[PDB]
Amino acid sequence: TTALVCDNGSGLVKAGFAGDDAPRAVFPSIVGRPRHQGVMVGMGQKDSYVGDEAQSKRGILTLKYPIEHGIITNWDDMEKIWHHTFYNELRVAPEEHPTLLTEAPLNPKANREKMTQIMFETFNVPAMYVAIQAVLSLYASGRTTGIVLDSGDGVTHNVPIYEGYALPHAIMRLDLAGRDLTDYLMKILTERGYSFVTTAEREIVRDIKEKLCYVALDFENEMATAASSSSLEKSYELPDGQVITIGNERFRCPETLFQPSFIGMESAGIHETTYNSIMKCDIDIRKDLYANNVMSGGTTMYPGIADRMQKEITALAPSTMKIKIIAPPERKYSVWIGGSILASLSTFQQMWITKQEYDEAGPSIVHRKCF
Amino acid sequence: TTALVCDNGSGLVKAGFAGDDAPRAVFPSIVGRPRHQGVMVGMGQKDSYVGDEAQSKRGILTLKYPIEHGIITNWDDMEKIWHHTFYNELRVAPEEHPTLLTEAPLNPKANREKMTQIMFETFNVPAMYVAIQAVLSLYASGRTTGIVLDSGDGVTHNVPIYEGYALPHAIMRLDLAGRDLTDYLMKILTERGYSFVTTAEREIVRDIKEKLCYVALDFENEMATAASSSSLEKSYELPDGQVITIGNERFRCPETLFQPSFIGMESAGIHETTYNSIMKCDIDIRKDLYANNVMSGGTTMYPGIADRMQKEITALAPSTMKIKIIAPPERKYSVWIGGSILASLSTFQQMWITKQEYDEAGPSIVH
Amino acid sequence: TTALVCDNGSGLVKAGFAGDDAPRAVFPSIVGRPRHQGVMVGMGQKDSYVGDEAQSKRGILTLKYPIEHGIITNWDDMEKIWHHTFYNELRVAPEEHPTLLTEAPLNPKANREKMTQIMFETFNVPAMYVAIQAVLSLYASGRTTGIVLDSGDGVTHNVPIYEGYALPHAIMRLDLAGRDLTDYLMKILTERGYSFVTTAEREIVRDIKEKLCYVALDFENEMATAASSSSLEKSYELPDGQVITIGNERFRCPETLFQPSFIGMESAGIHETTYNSIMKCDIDIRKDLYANNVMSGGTTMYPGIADRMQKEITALAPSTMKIKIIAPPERKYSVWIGGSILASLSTFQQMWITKQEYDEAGPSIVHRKCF
Ligand SMILES: Nc1ncnc2c1ncn2[C@@H]1O[C@H](COP(=O)(O)OP(=O)(O)O)[C@@H](O)[C@H]1O
Ligand SMILES: Nc1ncnc2c1ncn2[C@@H]1O[C@H](COP(=O)(O)OP(=O)(O)O)[C@@H](O)[C@H]1O
Ligand SMILES: Nc1ncnc2c1ncn2[C@@H]1O[C@H](COP(=O)(O)OP(=O)(O)O)[C@@H](O)[C@H]1O
Ligand SMILES: [Mg+2]
Ligand SMILES: [Mg+2]
Ligand SMILES: [Mg+2]
Repeated sequence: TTALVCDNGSGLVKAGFAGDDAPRAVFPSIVGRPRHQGVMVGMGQKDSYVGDEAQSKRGILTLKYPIEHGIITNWDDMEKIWHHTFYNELRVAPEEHPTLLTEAPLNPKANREKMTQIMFETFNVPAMYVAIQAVLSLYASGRTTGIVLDSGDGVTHNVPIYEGYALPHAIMRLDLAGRDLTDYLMKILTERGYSFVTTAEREIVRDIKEKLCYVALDFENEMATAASSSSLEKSYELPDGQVITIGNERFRCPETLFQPSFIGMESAGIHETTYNSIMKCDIDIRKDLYANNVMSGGTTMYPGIADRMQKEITALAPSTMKIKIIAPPERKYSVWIGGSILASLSTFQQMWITKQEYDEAGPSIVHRKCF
Repeated sequence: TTALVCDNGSGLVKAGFAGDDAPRAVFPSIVGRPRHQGVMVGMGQKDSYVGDEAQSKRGILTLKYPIEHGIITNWDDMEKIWHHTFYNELRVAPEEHPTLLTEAPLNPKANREKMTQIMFETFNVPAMYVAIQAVLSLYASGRTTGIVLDSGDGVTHNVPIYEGYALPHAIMRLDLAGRDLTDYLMKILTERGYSFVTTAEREIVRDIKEKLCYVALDFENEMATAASSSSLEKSYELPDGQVITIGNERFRCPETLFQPSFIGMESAGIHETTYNSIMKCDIDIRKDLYANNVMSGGTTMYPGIADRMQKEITALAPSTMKIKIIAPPERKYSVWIGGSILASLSTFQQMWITKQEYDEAGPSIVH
Repeated sequence: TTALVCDNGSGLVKAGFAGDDAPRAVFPSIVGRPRHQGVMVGMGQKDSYVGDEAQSKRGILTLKYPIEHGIITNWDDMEKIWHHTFYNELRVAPEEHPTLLTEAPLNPKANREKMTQIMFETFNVPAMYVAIQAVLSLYASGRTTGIVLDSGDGVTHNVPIYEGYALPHAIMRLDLAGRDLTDYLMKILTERGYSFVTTAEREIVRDIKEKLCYVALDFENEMATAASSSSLEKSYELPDGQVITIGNERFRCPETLFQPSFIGMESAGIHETTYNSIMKCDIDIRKDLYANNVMSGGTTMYPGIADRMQKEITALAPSTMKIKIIAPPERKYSVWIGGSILASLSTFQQMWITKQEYDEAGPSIVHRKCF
């Protein structure tokens, strides 16, 4: 009847119906199991917790992430998360609505093939389609020309599009994302005597990073200010009542996006990646790409990131070139909004991979481009 | 037919049937024998007395305790006490009702193995189970999350439980308990000229401690008040008519719980032990543990103990943390009530260690 | 004149002069005070005992450890231990010899800053340097390439080095060490009816663990053998004449190193940690790291630990990979030997942080990388 849009990013599930203005079920992509000693199921105890269930009881659970760097690694956990999303979060029968899914570019084919097999055999979904997140972000922005930088928990990628035409040769992908930033913050916090080693402690540190971290305009001058002044100090209260104080870490943690060498990787910065992606396109396209820079995803929600990137790109680009950074207040749900818009389109109704098409063509039909 | 619940704490036996609201037989765990000269059994004299029998005739008997620090040391006395409980206190045949027993954590395995062997060979009990006292106390409280401090005659232990899941790494055990407090009171009473050296005198001093001792909110200020004023004096009448007067001893005797160094032990206080047990759990659990502090046992019946411990834990805990101490008026029988509740549950009927299971698996099935 | 090398591990002090073949003063890092009732110092009684002084009189003392998990917590005790080491163990004036110190990686900066402040103000040491223990262990081994696992009383850490270049991103640290093993043995011994609750009893249990514990090649089969046979029983005599018998505890106590869940921690085993550290390095380095596995420290002195770890790593590693475990007979003093070798080098004489450098640059000079 009504198509379902479900964005399966790493660490967060956003699902809803096509035509809606926002996803109606948002919860972490985690599975938790008891860790102290064996659970004896002859009586009233459970062994698995999904989403907010694991978050509420994380003090006695070990938390899983089924998706690593945009690749699903634990498929039983994926099936259980899908079942929970389908029967409790949305409490709707899958067999009567087509489902639209999202994936990162340059992923292995086996991931898409397994997703389609599960979506057609375990659940008898009438039809499905897997799209690229950057295209949906551009759809949500309402533009047809621009280069989109999407950064989440596992993957940061750049996709330039010019007036409805993609540029597959200039698509770049980076493995640095929010999870690596959380790990770096956990490592750095040991300098002040704060130790976080468990998965629940990792969730606490992720909350701290979301709440207190920000992007500095100039890193060295900001570091000098933090070394000579204490105006940058912030306080945070732990769940058990302890209070910790954080200083230059607040802007040191997100600095890894522009300086990947902080965690030992040889890659370039996100601004450098965007400039290299733009330079790989034809010379008659670069001006429009400079004029339309779009970010989306949770990792782009740091305060001051847009100004910093505009400064960096202006430094890289020629002086006569005109540049903005487009950072809407709802960058978090841009992929889902674009997916809903696309699923609501009449021209997309021919793109669905139905039951008989998959049954006859086989698994190879996933990489088809109908358009 | 109906399961039997029997809490074998040190110095007190509480037994009854599952589903009942209170134990129906409560008596001291003591065995007494004549002490003056040899009992010649050719005619009408007895040599052993159990429970209230020894208490009534303690003036001509030497009293035993078969259980020391939660460990059974004299097994023949244990068998005789079990036989008396089974045939005179409850006057019921053991071979037709399953029996639920209790034990302190971190006990030797041989104790449980010997208990099971006696409960299966000497008495042909159809099935049995040995549980932890703190879990039964939490069952009686009706909660699934909390940390329980149980203090009796021999053992004080802490067991934190979060929503039906135990935390074995944070279980702490202390050997300071009511018997040590009685010994300390007996030692301290010599300052005023009162001498108690026999077992019956020890029982008298235990009665005095139960009747007159209390926990002070602030020890030094209370001591200053007792030194400068006589409003804290109390009078007690001995069985032979002598009257004794006791002063600061009334709050000095239970102070050993918070200050173990009074009797020469290196351990920390009960509040310090509880705080250390809470700090050993995961950070996402500590708030609920702070909100649910439960005491049970006879040694927690001193007036003012709950306020003192709440003050101490509030001093130890952060200011934003919310704390109560849960001290029901019937903390004495919490373990037995929880055992009865558990034995009445339908999900517990699969937990019984039956005749053939023990006969085949062997002694290792107890754990 | 001659540089001093002092390895301040938890629970043991090893000090000596550079160029020597072994440390000349080895004693526990403990401070003892009387515990029964107040010491009245108007006449001939003492209140503090250091090292073997506390060990000989531990029956009337409560013993301190100033260092917890490689972090100094009681600084007055640290000053007294340093003074004893400097004036009675070595009976040498500090103000004429430079001192080389050791520290665990990923420690708080305040620890090093306080150590330097005490070493420069309380004692007027001409110069000092703080090194990493794993680097000194590799120096003692004589190699330039390899991954070192150092386990002591408080900290177990892994540091991979390839031909003189460190890999800071692959350094891992674990808090499980010998003290936790002693606590676990004390807890487990209650099953047989043996109770140890005081600090002196803890020292006795530590001696028992050092004397009778060993690492089993296969845990379950060894447990079955111990359950079905009594050939694994051992006898130990207490100081007061009591004799105790210990069975499967002898290999259950050190099993916590490979199974941290025995004490309720979520961490992986030491073999798993080493494999994860190796896998984090570049693919062209892993073969040499597999070929050079070095242990050092007291906690690596259990019999059969090297064979067990080689078996585990061979199980984890591919079949074509070549692996040894390097376990010299003197793993206990490897850090001190490497420190002496480094202090004897001519290229290290430029690394000393002298009086005026610290007076001018300030406390921030401790983390400098001169090299
Ligand atoms: N306000 C914020 N500040 C910093 N980081 C954020 C913020 N909100 C979300 N994040 C980070 O974004 C990451 C991923 O979120 P998102 O990209 O929206 O979903 P997904 O990656 O699952 O598609 C999270 O790991 C989170 O740490
Ligand atoms: N009102 C009271 N005040 C102080 N102490 C008490 C009181 N009632 C009981 N006790 C002490 O509690 C101790 C043990 O009682 P309890 O814990 O109920 O049984 P058990 O230890 O046998 O399981 C006794 O030694 C007694 O001295
Ligand atoms: N032969 C041995 N067997 C088992 N453990 C040992 C042995 N020798 C020393 N240890 C343990 O090693 C721990 C720390 O020793 P070490 O690492 O040499 O010094 P430090 O940790 O002070 O630098 C001690 O707690 C001790 O229990
Ligand atoms: Mg996303
Ligand atoms: Mg009791
Ligand atoms: Mg060491």
